[PDB]
Amino acid sequence: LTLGNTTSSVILTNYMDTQYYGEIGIGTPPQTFKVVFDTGSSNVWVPSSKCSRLYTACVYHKLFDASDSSSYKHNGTELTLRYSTGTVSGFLSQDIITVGGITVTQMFGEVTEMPALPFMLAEFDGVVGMGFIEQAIGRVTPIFDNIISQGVLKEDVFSFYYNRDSENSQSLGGQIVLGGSDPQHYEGNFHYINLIKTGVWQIQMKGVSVGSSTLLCEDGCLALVDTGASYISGSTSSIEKLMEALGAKKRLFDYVVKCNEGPTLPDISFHLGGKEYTLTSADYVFQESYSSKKLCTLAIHAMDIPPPTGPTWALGATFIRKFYTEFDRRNNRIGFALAR
Ligand SMILES: CC[C@H](C[C@H](O)[C@@H](N)CN1CC(=O)N(c2ccccc2Cl)CC1(C)C)C(=O)N[C@@H]1[C@@H]2C[C@@H]3C[C@H]1C[C@@](O)(C3)C2
Ligand SMILES: *[C@@H]1O[C@H](CO)[C@@H](O)[C@H](O)[C@H]1NC(C)=O
Repeated sequence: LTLGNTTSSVILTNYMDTQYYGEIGIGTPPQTFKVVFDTGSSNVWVPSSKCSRLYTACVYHKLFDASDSSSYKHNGTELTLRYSTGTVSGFLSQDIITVGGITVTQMFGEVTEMPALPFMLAEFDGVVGMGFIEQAIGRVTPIFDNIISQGVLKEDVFSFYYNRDSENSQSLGGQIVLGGSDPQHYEGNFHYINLIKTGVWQIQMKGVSVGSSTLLCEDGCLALVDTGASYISGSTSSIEKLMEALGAKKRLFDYVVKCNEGPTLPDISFHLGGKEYTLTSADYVFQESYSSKKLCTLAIHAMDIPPPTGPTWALGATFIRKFYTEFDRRNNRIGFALAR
């Protein structure tokens, strides 16, 4: 592990509080793609020009076309990524990738099979996996590992800032710092929690409290910190119980309350390491109206994450929006600080 003197940032756009994505270029000359930087996974991929146009999701996204890149290097090994919420499939290629002004030779999936659900609902084209190599499919070095190798970054860490969605363009949607954190976007001190184990961005959670009565995760539980998840999530059975405590109605994909009931909802607290992380209802209610005649969705969802990573809660965009997040690969921990 060699360290340098550099920090790089990636400017993110915020689509509807649910997808935070930045721009990368692949190939010579660069082909640009909108991508999510996803700590829940470790593979890079973008849709391929070899994706059959019978996948409509391929009709509606940018396609990487190897035949137009002079730095491409073929490989071709089959690759399937089976996330908890959908799957993609294709084959591995290598090309040069530009991210935050850093150029790195990276092996990545060209995706030729991309389901309309969920992918038709993606504003982004691809994914940049930010997790450990232990979780990379095909044993492919993740992009951050390859950048670390160049010995240019000041610290073996990266940090996420997710903004609250603005209508006004001079609000940046968010920011990733590779090799550091950005003190403009947090205040107070970081508090850290150790990873249970290297290989996964998952920490122990000591309790989940709702208001001043209800207690979940009473004996302890897992918290995956997932920058590529829209929401905070829990196991179906946990969320069943959290939602009971809030007076919420279950639908197929989400929970809702009558919009007028939203601001009366208690705080929700997450006990991580030394500290309680508290969200008020404004942090977890999509308060689109104050009417009793309208439903408001909640940014806390049920999700069963498979083993071995699950069963687990996941702290996604709903959480990061309040808490500036640092991922420390040197010391295998995660730090949180109040975002600003
Ligand atoms: C362990 C949880 C982890 C979660 C996952 O990284 C998601 N956060 C990714 N998101 C899903 C999603 O649904 N997105 C989405 C959001 C809004 C609209 C449309 C879309 Cl497609 C965006 C992305 C970034 C693709 C995972 O399954 N990881 C899987 C990876 C890594 C490792 C653990 C799991 C099984 C593996 O075989 C090994 C592959
Ligand atoms: C793809 O990459 C792996 C990684 O070392 C390699 O062993 C394999 O032979 C490659 N396949 C081809 C056809 O280039």
